[PDB]
Amino acid sequence: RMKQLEDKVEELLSKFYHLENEVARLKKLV
Amino acid sequence: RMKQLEDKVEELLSKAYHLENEVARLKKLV
Amino acid sequence: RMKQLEDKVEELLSKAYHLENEVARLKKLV
Ligand code: NA
Ligand code: NA
Ligand code: NA
Ligand code: NA
Repeated sequence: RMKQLEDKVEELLSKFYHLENEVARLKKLV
Repeated sequence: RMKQLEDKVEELLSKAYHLENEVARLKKLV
Repeated sequence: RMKQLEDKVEELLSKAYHLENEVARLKKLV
């Protein structure tokens, strides 16, 4: 259970880093 | 405690997809 | 361990809410 949850958390941290970058790009352009 | 963490991770992941789509929709309007 | 996972989930929840705010704002500016 623990290793699967951690791999999911890592996946979340990645998706959120990338979303933050997209948003920061949008904020510059909008 | 453990159950609840796995459920929050599940609802987080089932939210990053909506946010991803919302951001992709915004990328087209700027 | 569960402690670290809870700490990361609280960080991910905060970033989620912040990105949701960022997206609401961007929607008003396009
Ligand atoms: Na991305
Ligand atoms: Na859910
Ligand atoms: Na995008
Ligand atoms: Na802002």
